[PDB]
Amino acid sequence: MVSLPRMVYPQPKVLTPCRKDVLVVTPWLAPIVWEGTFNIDILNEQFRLQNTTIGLTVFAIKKYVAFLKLFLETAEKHFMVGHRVHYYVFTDQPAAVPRVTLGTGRQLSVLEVGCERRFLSEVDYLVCVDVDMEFRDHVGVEILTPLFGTLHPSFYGSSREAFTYERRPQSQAYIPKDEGDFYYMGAFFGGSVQEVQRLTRACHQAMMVDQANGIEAVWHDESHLNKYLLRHKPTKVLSPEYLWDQQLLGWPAVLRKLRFTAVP
Ligand SMILES: CCCCCCO[C@@H]1O[C@H](CO)[C@H](O)C[C@H]1O[C@@H]1O[C@@H](C)[C@@H](O)[C@@H](O)[C@@H]1O
Ligand SMILES: [Hg+2]
Ligand SMILES: [Hg+2]
Ligand SMILES: [Hg+2]
Ligand SMILES: [Hg+2]
Repeated sequence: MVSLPRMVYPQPKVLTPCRKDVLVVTPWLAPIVWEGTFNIDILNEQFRLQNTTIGLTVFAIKKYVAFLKLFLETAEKHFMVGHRVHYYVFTDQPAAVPRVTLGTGRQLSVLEVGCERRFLSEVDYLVCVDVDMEFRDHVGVEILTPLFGTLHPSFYGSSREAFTYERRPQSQAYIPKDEGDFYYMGAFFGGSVQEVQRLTRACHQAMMVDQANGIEAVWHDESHLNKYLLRHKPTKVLSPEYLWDQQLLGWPAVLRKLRFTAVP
């Protein structure tokens, strides 16, 4: 909206590819976010000028409440630093949530589980992740867009036939062998509040239909997420830098940074 201020940075090079080892744009022209493709200073300016507020939702039930301290502490160091952040921790153990010190402009709300209209008035974007993870490097506004999915670390180099999509036609999450762009992991997705609510409503309804027909998608929520993103292309796709498991997969040359990883 408002004009950007004067900024001094390296001129983009039209005749020099960002990466010669990976795909940086999808066939529907959505950027695939890898280190080396973006200038965070320009993006920070764009989103700060709009006073962007990002909501980060996480579910911590039962023994998973134990992962909250590390999750929140590292998010404080690497997640959307400089921007307004609102953490939403859904848990069955409110008193078990650790008291983590937050930077200015950042807040945390504990919601006990046993209205979505709130999200629409409190944040601009919603980022939904799993709690048994830790941030190890920058995860910022470069990911914000109407709707985004993240490439699963175990399948980014696999052919669609190898993807573990739901293959039974009796399921609403069904995807045949000749269809599919990527295999997105259910542990990291998001977008505008509106698009995220549309996705969750669609998946919830599809799961109810499957339940009524006596069938459960092979990878549950993740299977439905993949079916949804197949039919509603994400406006940005995050590379595996954003969802990794170093103990299981190491640190391949294709990853210049490991930003958000599984906790052993
Ligand atoms: C030692 C076990 C290897 C699992 C590799 C494949 O990852 C799994 O993929 C399915 C869908 O096919 C689903 O997404 C769960 C996922 O496993 C989780 O994520 C991987 C990356 C590891 O961190 C596992 O420990 C997780 O359980
Ligand atoms: Hg570049
Ligand atoms: Hg969410
Ligand atoms: Hg769905
Ligand atoms: Hg979903």
